[PDB]
Amino acid sequence: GSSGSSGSVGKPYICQSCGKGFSRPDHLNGHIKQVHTSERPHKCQVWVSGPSSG
Ligand SMILES: [Zn+2]
Repeated sequence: GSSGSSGSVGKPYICQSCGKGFSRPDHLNGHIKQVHTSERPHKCQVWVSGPSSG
């Protein structure tokens, strides 16, 4: 029951976001920065802000 365990013969650079595929590094990048591009929240400019953590 494998029916898998294979890739694509041509475009090795496969997007690690959706699964797309490209031939060049820059080409794929644009897609990840043109389609996947988005904004995400970050820490308060520090590892721990509260009383303690770890
Ligand atoms: Zn993608």
